[PDB]
Amino acid sequence: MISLIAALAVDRVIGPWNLPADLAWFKRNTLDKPVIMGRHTWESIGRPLPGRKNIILSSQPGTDDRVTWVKSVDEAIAACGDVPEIMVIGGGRVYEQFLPKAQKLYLTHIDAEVEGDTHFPDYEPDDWESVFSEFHDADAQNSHSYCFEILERR
Ligand SMILES: [Cl-]
Ligand SMILES: [Cl-]
Ligand SMILES: [Cl-]
Repeated sequence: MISLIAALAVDRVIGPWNLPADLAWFKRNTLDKPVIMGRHTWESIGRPLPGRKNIILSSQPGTDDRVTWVKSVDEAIAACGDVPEIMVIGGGRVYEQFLPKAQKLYLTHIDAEVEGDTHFPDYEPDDWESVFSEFHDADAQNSHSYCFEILERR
């Protein structure tokens, strides 16, 4: 099953905030699963995320034997093997091209106004069912209130 995970400020902007809570949610959901990423998230991460196979969806070749470089969506998939779930962690372009094959979304809705270049693709309500939502306040550690939600494609 293909699943997307993303943190969204208002307007579903993905790109400011300091959310340790969002990061332990991200970790708990991708640990021990393949994670499909875009070349820029790669360069911004800079090294393999531990505990996951890293597969990079890029047009030019890789320069890193530590991960899997894939030229397309179907090769992404194929590179993953026989696992119950594949996590799409981002790009905007990546999320856009995987949406149509996704069955689950894991979103962090951060109450925060921002001016960014990228958006999460628009998913359609009559298409997903919200099976989970959990609301949190800003705190000693997390600068903004946030909510965790999971949607399954109905
Ligand atoms: Cl760990
Ligand atoms: Cl949300
Ligand atoms: Cl919500």
